[PDB]
Amino acid sequence: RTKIVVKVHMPCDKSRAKAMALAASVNGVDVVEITGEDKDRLVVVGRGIDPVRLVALLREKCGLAELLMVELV
Amino acid sequence: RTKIVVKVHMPCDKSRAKAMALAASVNGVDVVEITGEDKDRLVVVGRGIDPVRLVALLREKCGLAELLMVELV
Amino acid sequence: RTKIVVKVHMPCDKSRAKAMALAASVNGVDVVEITGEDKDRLVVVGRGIDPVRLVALLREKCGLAELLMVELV
Amino acid sequence: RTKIVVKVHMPCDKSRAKAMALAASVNGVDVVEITGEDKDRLVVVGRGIDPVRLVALLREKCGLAELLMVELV
Amino acid sequence: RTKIVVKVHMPCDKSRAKAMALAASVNGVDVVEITGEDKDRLVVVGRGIDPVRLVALLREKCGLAELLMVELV
Amino acid sequence: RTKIVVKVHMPCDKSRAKAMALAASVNGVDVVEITGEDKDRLVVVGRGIDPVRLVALLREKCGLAELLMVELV
Amino acid sequence: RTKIVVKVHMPCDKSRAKAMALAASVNGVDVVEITGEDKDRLVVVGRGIDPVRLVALLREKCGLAELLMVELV
Amino acid sequence: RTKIVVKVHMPCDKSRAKAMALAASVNGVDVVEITGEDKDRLVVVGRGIDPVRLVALLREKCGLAELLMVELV
Amino acid sequence: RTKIVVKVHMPCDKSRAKAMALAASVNGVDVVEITGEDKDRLVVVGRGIDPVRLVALLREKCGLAELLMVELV
Amino acid sequence: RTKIVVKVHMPCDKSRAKAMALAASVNGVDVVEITGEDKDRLVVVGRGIDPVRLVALLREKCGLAELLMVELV
Amino acid sequence: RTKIVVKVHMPCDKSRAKAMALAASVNGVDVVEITGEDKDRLVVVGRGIDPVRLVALLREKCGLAELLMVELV
Amino acid sequence: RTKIVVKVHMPCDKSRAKAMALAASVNGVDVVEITGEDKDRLVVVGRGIDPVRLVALLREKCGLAELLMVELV
Amino acid sequence: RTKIVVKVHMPCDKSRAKAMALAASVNGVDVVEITGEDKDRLVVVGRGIDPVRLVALLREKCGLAELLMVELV
Repeated sequence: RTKIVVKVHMPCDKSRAKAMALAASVNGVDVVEITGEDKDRLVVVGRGIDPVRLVALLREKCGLAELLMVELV
Repeated sequence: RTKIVVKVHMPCDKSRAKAMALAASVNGVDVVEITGEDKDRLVVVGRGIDPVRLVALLREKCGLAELLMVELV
Repeated sequence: RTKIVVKVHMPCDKSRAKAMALAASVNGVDVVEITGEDKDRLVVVGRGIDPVRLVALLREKCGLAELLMVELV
Repeated sequence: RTKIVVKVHMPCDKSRAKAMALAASVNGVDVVEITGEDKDRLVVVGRGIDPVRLVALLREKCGLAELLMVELV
Repeated sequence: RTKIVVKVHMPCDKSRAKAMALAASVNGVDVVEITGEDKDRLVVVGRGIDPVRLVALLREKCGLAELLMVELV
Repeated sequence: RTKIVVKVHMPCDKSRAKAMALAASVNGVDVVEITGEDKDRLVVVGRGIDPVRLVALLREKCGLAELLMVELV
Repeated sequence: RTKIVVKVHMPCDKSRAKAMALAASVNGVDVVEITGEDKDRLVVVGRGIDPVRLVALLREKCGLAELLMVELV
Repeated sequence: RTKIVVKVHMPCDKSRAKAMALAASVNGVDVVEITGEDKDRLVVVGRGIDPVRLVALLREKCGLAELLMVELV
Repeated sequence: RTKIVVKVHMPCDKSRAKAMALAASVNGVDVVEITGEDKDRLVVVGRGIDPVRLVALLREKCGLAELLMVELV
Repeated sequence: RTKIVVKVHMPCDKSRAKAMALAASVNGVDVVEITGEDKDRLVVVGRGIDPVRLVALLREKCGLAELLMVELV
Repeated sequence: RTKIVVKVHMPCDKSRAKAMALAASVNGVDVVEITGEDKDRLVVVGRGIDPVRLVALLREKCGLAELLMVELV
Repeated sequence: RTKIVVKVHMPCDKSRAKAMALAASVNGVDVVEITGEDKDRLVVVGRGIDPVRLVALLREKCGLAELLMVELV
Repeated sequence: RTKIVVKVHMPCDKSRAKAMALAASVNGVDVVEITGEDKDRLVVVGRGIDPVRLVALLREKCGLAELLMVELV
């Protein structure tokens, strides 16, 4: 199990649901949550997640997406 | 902000992803989580979520779902 | 069976007993307890107990009651 | 706080509810519970309860009452 | 110097606040307090109050209302 | 003779057993099987099977179930 | 997995259902079937089946049971 | 004399002849018959018949034998 | 179904059992019996029995067999 | 569940009551009955009855008894 | 000969044998039986039985007992 | 809904009136009626009657009383 | 001279005669009598009576018998 933290631009709600649903759609993901002072940290925890192709999908479908953390549990 | 626990028929991983992404796509949802020894408990946390509509939508796309818990956070 | 948590403003023993005896008179109720570091959580467990009706009746008789949780056991 | 168990004649639901509401009505009571295999064991937990007047109050309003356990926790 | 007690149908805190504010709006009332074991009684004190208009407005805007007492102080 | 396929939330082996035995205990049933990649398809073959009754029994003593197919052999 | 064939005295539908439900109730069983020109051979397939325990259960509740074959698949 | 009934699985007639000829081979036996709507009841009457020994003989050579009755005539 | 009576020379235990086990051995027989004042009458009832064949093989294995009665029941 | 018929010396009705109450007091016994033209046949039906211990007990308190029949139901 | 049906609280085996041995001990009783879906119908058949003193004795030592039927044969 | 017939010793009209009045007083009695060739039977009809206390009362206050019939309508 | 009393299971007149004639057939016996409220006591009085042999004779040809008394006259 891995923990991924992505800084994403998600000003409103329809866009924060957009990022959340896209990360949730990756097989193996068992936790998705938005955290941080500025509602800017998408954290994805699961198994068999490729952090690279996940952040690529975020950038293609949302906006800027920087990968801040990839850690084991 | 309320927390909702739904028992959902999601026996594999493409089906867990589809329930996670469905819950995630609801505006105001902040946390979607897979839990339970049998991995059939969808935990959903967020603002102004309608648990009845949520469970009906899970029922539509996953075929079988049952509300277990609604809690004010 | 079902577990229901109501937050009730019951600062002294008489208001505590009023809320607890009231919930205990509801047919189908097999557990009542006051919990929480603030001693403000009324826990009611039983069969066929309607959450809305119980809060309504806490509001009619004692006042200062808020539904916190409803959970299948 | 202490724990008290009284075997009470409680055949139906009007009878459980008045036994339970009676115990819940005494000051200091934290927990009231209907236990046992035949639903005759009224568990009462709380502070400063005199088991003697409580069973006396139960005999006086719910028929035969049998003090079976009092113990500190 | 007249004191008025009205039994009102107000079985929740929202309802109790509404009946109290309406009572305090009528000409001549100095003080509105709520009383009664189940918080179903307004006490209204003042000079030059018409209790007929007071109770009739509570009936129109807040449901059922019964004038229990009109007495000097 | 008739074949029926029911999707059933039977995530573990104990609940698969109870779905199997429920179907098996219907008089006339010649075949009960757990099929499907996700081991969630109960197939029943026999004489005088009532599909609606059987799903209802499955719901009642198994939780969630959905009729997928009724076929005459 | 393992296939088991047991000869069982089950001359009517109620005793066919009895033996069939009995085998179905064994954890790990995914196939139960009545075969044979004489309708007296029940086929049990699944995982972790203890043949002695199964046949002894059939005999203890149906009177007559005789293990014919144990076959790996 | 003594009458013994054994339930025997004898679906065809080589198995019926085999059980019935073997019970007849027992010295002391002056009646054997196959009775029952299921034709599964081997009845044997005679003098000095040991029921335990006869059923053991049936189990050794035929299999699928169960003692149903022993009565003095 | 048909009834046959044969006078057989069967003086001792072994000879009765041999006679009766051979009649019991014929397919279709469902009762065999030794009646008669002096032990000598072998009663055989069943379906599709040929009396001449039966007596023939009795004479071959027990010496002297006389056919006394053939009757439909 | 077995049925047991015992011949018991119970010539009057104080002694029939003695035998019937002793059979009745055996755990698992659900039918006791006086039968026979001479009213000396005690019929006992139930679960886990030991016929020999039962006859021995009848013999101890009624003086004479003899086992006549043991039958599976 | 009269038939008597008493509803008796006899949840375990020791308790059903206590009631039965008490009814069997009544002179003139020739049948005692437990029936009903819930095994709570004590059936007593015999001669010169007073149902009143019988149900009184039942209540005196086996909880409560309700006389459901007195009828002739 | 039950009908009770009591043979009562009441050999004159004063006695007949007394026993009927007594029967009409006990709980659950709706109708009392005198019958029999010699006007010696009570017919008592009602719901929730204890026949034991009824016949015991007649025994205590009006002499001999035999419960001939307890039966539903 | 000696007197012997035997309890015999002789529930009809046919078997009382068999017991009587048996005791009478013993050389040296000059009194045989059926005594007792329940007519089950055989009294034998005479010379050279073997009590054990007589009871053995009674059992062998009368069924059940129990020696009650042996007295020298």
